[PDB]
Amino acid sequence: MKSKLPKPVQDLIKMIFDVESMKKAMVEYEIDLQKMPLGKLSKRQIQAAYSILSEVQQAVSQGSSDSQILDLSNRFYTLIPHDFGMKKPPLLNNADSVQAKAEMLDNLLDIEVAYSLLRGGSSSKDPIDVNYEKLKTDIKVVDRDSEEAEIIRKYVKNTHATTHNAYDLEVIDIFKIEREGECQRYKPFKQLHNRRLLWHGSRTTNFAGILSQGLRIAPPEAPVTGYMFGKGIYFADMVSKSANYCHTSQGDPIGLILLGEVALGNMYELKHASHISKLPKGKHSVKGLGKTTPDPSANISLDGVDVPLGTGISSGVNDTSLLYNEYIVYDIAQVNLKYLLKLKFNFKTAH
Ligand SMILES: Oc1nc(-c2ccc(C(F)(F)F)cc2)nc2c1CSCC2
Repeated sequence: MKSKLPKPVQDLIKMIFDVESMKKAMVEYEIDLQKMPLGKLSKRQIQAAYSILSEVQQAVSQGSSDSQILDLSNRFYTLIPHDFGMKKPPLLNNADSVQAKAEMLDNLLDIEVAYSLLRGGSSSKDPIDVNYEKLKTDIKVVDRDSEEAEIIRKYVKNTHATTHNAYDLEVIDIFKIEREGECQRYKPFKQLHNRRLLWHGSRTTNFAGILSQGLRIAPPEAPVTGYMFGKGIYFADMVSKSANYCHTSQGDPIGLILLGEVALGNMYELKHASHISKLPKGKHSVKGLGKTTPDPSANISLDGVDVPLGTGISSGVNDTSLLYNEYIVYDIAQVNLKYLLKLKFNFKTAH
């Protein structure tokens, strides 16, 4: 039965559930699709690989022998078979190598979730309607000329800096999203002070799982050292910072970005990386202090939530490894997803 969903909603389902995009990502990661096809991927496979990366991180830091490190590296590549052609598999003997593999396993996890979702379940109704229902998310189109659309376009326009200006962002569609059960889950944290409407950028191959299971934290098996501020949910107050996580190109210039209401409370303000396991007593989030911050005078309050749509101005900071701020929560319930944007990247050089 022909779908009654708006074309921009239909086209979003087609995007996030594309199997060719999924396989394209695995190939980019240099995974052997003969030994490890899409359907062979398991949660237990990725969790076991995470455990080996933590074993590697421990081995390196506890002064293990090169043979022990190589054996561990070989175990990883046995579990997630890669195809390097003439090249040899990169030795997982340093922290950078494990951060690369942790990032990959993060992205593979959502690909497993998308494909398992897509292949699972049940006829006589459009497969787009079937797949919209699987997301357990109400996806509404926000009108181009609405007040909220004007606020979101101002947020994108003003929070787009010159350092990242190797592209221009063009907002194609704005979706008002609400995941089944997320409001009730967030209610205890709706109480907390310092709630902000922040950005979360991710690969398009990650949004089926993001809409289905929400924004998650890396599992306990994952190395805490494989993430800058530990295993939490990362956000940005400047669209350009998050837009760099959209993994777009000349070939595919369309990305997906999120606007989430994040209950931050007391922020553990830091200038340099910290591998947070447990947050300090009295703190509810981390604020990675950046050199540039949106103008605090220009802050707006859409639905009681602070929208830091201020134009990029310099902050006090001074001794920091961050150009732009970042916010991190360590409870998946501290996030309430509000909007999903479909962005066009108009790539061009600028000096
Ligand atoms: O907006 C952002 N998104 C992500 C982000 C992208 C992909 C993934 C995943 F590993 F693929 F699940 C996780 C987090 N990270 C950051 C920011 C803005 S603050 C800097 C870090």
